[PDB]
Amino acid sequence: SLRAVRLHAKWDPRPEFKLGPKDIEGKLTWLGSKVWRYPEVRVEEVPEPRIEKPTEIIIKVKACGICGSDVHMAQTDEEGYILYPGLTGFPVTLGHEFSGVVVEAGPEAINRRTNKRFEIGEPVCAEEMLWCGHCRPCAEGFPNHCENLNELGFNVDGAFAEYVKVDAKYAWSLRELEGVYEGDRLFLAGSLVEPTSVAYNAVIVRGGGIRPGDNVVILGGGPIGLAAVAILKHAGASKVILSEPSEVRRNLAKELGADHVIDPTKENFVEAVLDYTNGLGAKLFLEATGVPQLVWPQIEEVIWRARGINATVAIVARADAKIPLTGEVFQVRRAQIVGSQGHSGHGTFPRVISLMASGMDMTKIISKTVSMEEIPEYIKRLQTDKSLVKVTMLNE
Amino acid sequence: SLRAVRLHAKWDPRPEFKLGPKDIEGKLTWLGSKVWRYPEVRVEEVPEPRIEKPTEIIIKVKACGICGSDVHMAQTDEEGYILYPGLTGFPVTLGHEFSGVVVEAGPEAINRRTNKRFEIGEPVCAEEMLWCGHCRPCAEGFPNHCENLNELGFNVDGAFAEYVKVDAKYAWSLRELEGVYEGDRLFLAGSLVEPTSVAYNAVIVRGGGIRPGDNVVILGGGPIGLAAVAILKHAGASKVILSEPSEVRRNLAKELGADHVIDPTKENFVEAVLDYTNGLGAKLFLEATGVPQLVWPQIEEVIWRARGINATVAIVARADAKIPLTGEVFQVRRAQIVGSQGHSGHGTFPRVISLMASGMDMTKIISKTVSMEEIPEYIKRLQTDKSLVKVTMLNE
Amino acid sequence: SLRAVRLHAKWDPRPEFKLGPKDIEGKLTWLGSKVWRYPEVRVEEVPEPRIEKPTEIIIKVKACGICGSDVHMAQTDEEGYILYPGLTGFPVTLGHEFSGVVVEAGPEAINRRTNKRFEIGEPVCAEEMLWCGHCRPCAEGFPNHCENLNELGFNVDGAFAEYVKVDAKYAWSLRELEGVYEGDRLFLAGSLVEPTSVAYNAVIVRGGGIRPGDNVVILGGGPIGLAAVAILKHAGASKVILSEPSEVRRNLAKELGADHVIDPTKENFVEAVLDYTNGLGAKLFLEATGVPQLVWPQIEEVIWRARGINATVAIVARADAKIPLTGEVFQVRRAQIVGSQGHSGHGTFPRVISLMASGMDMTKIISKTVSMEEIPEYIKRLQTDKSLVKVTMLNE
Amino acid sequence: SLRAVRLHAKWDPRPEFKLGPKDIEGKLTWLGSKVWRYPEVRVEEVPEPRIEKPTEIIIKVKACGICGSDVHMAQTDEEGYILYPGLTGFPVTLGHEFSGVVVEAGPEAINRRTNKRFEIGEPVCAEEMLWCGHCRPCAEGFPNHCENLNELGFNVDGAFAEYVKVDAKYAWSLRELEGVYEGDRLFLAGSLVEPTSVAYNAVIVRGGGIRPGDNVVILGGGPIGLAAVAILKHAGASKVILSEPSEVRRNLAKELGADHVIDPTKENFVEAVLDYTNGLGAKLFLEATGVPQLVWPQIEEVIWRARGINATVAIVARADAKIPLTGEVFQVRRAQIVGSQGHSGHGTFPRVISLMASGMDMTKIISKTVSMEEIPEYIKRLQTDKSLVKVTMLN
Ligand SMILES: [Cl-]
Ligand SMILES: [Cl-]
Ligand SMILES: [Cl-]
Ligand SMILES: [Cl-]
Repeated sequence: SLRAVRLHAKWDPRPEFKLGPKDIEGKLTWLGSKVWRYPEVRVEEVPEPRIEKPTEIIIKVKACGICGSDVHMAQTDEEGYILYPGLTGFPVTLGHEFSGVVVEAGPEAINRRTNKRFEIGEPVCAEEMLWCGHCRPCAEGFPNHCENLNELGFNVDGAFAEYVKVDAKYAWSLRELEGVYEGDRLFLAGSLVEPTSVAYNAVIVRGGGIRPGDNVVILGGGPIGLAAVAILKHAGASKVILSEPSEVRRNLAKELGADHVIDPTKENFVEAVLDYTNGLGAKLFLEATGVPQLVWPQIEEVIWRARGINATVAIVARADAKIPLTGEVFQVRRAQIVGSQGHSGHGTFPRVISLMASGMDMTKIISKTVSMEEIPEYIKRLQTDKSLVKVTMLNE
Repeated sequence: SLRAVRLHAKWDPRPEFKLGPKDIEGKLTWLGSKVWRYPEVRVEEVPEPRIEKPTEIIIKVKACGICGSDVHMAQTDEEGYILYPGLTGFPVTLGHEFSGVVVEAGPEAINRRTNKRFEIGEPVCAEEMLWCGHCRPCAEGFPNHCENLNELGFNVDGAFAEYVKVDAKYAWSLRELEGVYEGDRLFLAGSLVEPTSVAYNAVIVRGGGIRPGDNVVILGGGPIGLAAVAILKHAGASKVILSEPSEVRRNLAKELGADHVIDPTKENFVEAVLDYTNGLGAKLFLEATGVPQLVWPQIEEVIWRARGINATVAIVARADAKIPLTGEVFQVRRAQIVGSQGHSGHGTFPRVISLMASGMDMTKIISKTVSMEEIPEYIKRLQTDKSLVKVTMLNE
Repeated sequence: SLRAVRLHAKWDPRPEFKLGPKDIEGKLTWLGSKVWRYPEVRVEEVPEPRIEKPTEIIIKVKACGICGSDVHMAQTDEEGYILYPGLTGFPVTLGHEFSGVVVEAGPEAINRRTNKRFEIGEPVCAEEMLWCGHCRPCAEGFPNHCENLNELGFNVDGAFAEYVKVDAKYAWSLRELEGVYEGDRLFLAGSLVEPTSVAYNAVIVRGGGIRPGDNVVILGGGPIGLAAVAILKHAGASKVILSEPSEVRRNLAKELGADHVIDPTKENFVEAVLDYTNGLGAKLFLEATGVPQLVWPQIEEVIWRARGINATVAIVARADAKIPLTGEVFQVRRAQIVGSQGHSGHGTFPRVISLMASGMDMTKIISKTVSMEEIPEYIKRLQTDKSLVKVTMLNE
Repeated sequence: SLRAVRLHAKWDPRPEFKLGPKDIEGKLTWLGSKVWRYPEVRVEEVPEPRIEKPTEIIIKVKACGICGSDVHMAQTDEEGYILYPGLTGFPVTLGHEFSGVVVEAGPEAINRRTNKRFEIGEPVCAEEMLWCGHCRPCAEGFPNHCENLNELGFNVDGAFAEYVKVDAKYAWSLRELEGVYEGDRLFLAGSLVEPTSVAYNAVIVRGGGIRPGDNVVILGGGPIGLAAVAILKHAGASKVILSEPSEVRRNLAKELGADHVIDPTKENFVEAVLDYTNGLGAKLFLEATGVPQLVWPQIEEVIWRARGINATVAIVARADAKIPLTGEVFQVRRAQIVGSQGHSGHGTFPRVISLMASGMDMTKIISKTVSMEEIPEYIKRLQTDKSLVKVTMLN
């Protein structure tokens, strides 16, 4: 009587593949696209989750967003290999951008909000990055770089399901959203915390944030770029400029508070940015396109010509191609480059929840809510349908 | 014949006064209240100001705010000594929270906006702290701690006048406000940059700012406290709480975006702060009351009982009394105390200006605009009339 | 049969005491000195340690330092109450400054050095703050402020024993000391990591550290002050100045790299600090006396009169009395005050270990090594014998 | 009659050169190597310097080091153009790494040591970046990015001379070295403050410094790389590793505190770095080779494979070639890249001076001291003679 969206695939590695040190033959690899072949995504029966450890909770799922990584796990190259390049342990229940209600909690399952055992009925979201808590990075406070990481919806059953079990240490209360987001809207808001927290980690934690009055430039208007728009407007950016080919995304960015939006295929990016900032340029650039080798010369030209100094370029999207870095630009303009990944640690989750509670409405980016049954359809449709910004499962 | 509001007093020191290392007999002291007696303040004739160095500009003053410092220079204790404790060189033209248009400029009088000589007609405000730019603190980037400081409206003629001369290096363009603040409102906003920058230096630079989603508590709802409300809400504070006995001030705080206001004479500050923040407390406390010895226990008790950690207390008001500091509170809650002084350096002035341009309207705090002729009267009135938040000279 | 040094006391609270929210009647309090009476320390037989969770290890103790807190747990006021004011769960095996060798490890007991299960024979030291890993402060990377804290040698059986059981996540490898420190000296050095890490957390992590060339002033030459001398010299402090009335501690400070030592009882602290620093003062002051209310005026006078700015006062010692803080001093000299506690997180332990491995030898401070049997005697003797800087249990 | 080492060159631009917005035809350009041609360096007679501003001082030069910049200003490509690519106003007296004694000071010429007028006899060094103090970068505390810069020994007469004149605000006392550095050595140490401060800015200010116990890796063992070695050893680095093809420089690095040296042409840099750090790698990498495009893939490999995280790569050498940056490496290892230039601001000069006073002896890197007359010869010789690490004029 229980059902979830699951991905099955054939372990059939490419000839260059050698089993990685943390890979498990036939079951788990750190290099998905080298190994897993002919992915199939279907709704299927699953056994009931059960509390195995005293710190575990079982959440009844209300909403779950489809990530671009979900699309890439289910999509193939010409040879039938998945596009998704990273950690994958199939078969798995997909979905990691979620919220729901706690329906069961082991005796040691603590809610950080109360520092007491999780109570039935608590609305929660959870982290996708399942950090171990004991390794050297975790012990220094850097869980996004855990040496023993697992990933919800990648190799641990996720949340395109009726129920999902996770350790309490990954769950965060949505109680603050109550009476700000009525009914289902609370859970929609909750399901956007993970991708907003990716953006938050990138611009606030790794980026170093801004002083109010600073300008920022975001490249890429997907979910992460869009969350950056809202976050940095809320952080007090005087000008928030987003560069993005897609019109629906540029329009969304305006709803989220972008002061200017650029279509880089029809406008000169460099000139628009300099004009918009009166030659000052920006304190922070967020590279969220995934084509940094293509946008990098433009970013450098702004940094070079701008009168502002101390610019940070935060790289959050994944790409393979090399970046054409001109050392001199960063020397002469007192600028720097940081990489970002993940959404865990640093109190990022709770601050994003508080920020949502205090008015920051990300639910605007949800193009469509759908039933669990329609999720396989939309996962496939997102391979080509550029009009869809964010599709969210909603259990009604 | 030009006129300005000038203050005169007698050099007649208290018995404890010994001439300071940088004091000049009869003319200048760093210990104003120990020295200056029976102050008189009036509109009087002044000679034309003039370019005397190639770096100088002359500004036709459009607006100048009365600071509590001006009130304290003209108010005496029961023995006739001025209340203002710091650097004072009388007689002087008063006024240092001001804006106007440039009407003359030396050949080396550079506008930072263009890196070119100031244009006649350029709307500007200026810093009150006249840093030297060559001492060790200045050379390290800390001009609020200049070893050879002079102060506009304290020992150098100021801006309650028709015209004021200042070095171009102190002046900042208000061009960004054009077509956002129309007419006199541009100069009213310009005149609020200095006090707003004192707040900004205290909460962003010294206090270290906040991450969006943090809570903040401001104690004292004078101009500095009110600026801090607006600045920290603009920086994305989830809850901004202001504590101030005065109702007019609390209501203005709401208008500037404070989420909760506390009258500490009628309500329990500690319980209200804890109840408003759901037991989390705040990342930042601004002590802007000047009675730190009275509010310190309440601050400490919040920090102690609050579950939030890493709280910073920023001390911006000048008080003479010992603060009853409990070390253990700061050790156990991982908290710290920073002092703050002034408004110069760190690109505060230009950020405050861009922030106002982007929507942060501080002009809401202006209780009254008056003519130059009325300024002595209002400086007197402000000794007792606590309903007036900010009174501003407006040259029409 | 195994033996250990255990403290027994009577649950007999002062009239003012009310049971704390986390206290357990008859067993555990957060307020030791308000509750525990007539303490007695004895070597007694103990049950064999057991791996009960798969993450635990058992360590054969080689060395354990007597802390001042150990002395204070077994010392009483006139009415028989213990002097130690903090968390205490009696009876308990004392000892928390220790090293030894792994003799057993559970299946999931991971050594951070290798990211593999601990090997039998691995030399280790361990943290005393037993942080939970899951509360909000832990999840934000601040484990010294853990909401569910236990404490080794306070309410969890400690290391004045032949064997001690701890979770693997508190243990740190001493491999790097092999061939630098021969035989027992390796374990002696290991036993000093905890107090050295308290100093390290106080001056590097909380204090913010220094830039090479900065001056530092340390008040108090107990083991914490002595570690700070060593750390801050290794950190590139141009001048390290220690103030301590005990001659033996001043000579130890010189041995650890202090450039100047001050006997405050026979010398003028303020003038001596100002003379030695050529009027510059210091970037960092470490208050490690426990009498911050006696030394504060002198610290404030140096900060005030010094030409340097941006001084930090870090408070590490526990004191009860209020500090007479003059806000103005901190405002005018751009100075700050941070509290510090604990030694966990931030990678402090392993960096302290690497530092020792590269030449920083703290074993110079060990006055005497003694057998387990002699420990109760020395805990008593340390109440009055000030010649003993550090006394360490050595098992052979 | 006074003399100084001066460089004369011809204004004769490359065809692709257009006069820059701040250039002065025949006199000053921001692009030296696009304009100046057939440089000649000679000792010649100069007028006596004169206090022209109340804030100026006049310094009797005691020591001046030759910078790689002086070499590239007097070195040419095959078509006769200077190798130096930046701001140059010729003719000029060369030399900008100097110390000496104040012999005349204007009425407003304040010594930061005293906050009073400089007095005759004060040993000083001075900054080379003549920052304006008033532009927005200067106003914000960032004078290495001054919008109105002048440069001593580039377009303002420098210190390969018996005397040099500078604004008091660029000058820093060497009082603290008295008693520690005996005789001429005080002035040798002073002359090394500017290049040492370049390294300090790069590793402490821009690089963010380190926590004691951290490891560091320096690539390039020129004067900047070698100062970084001493600075970071003094900062408490548990392992200081320097990679450098030159044997003389590797040997100097060990004298300066390096725990390990690597010859990358005869050893595997990646494997050596991981071995010496027991797989943990480094907190900070200083790219001071000027060939970042050749060493970069090796840095990325150490960072990728090391178990340490939060690594910073600080790029201080000037190069032209693009860097093959792999973004994924910095994302997955939580690492970052910072650029650095200059030596001004942030209290770096006075800290470097205090550091030298407390025991950091940079004077070891001086290969040879020469008289003013031999400077032009050594400026030429340094084009080819790689065994000379640092050559210093001693008056
Ligand atoms: Cl992290
Ligand atoms: Cl400052
Ligand atoms: Cl902590
Ligand atoms: Cl700079």
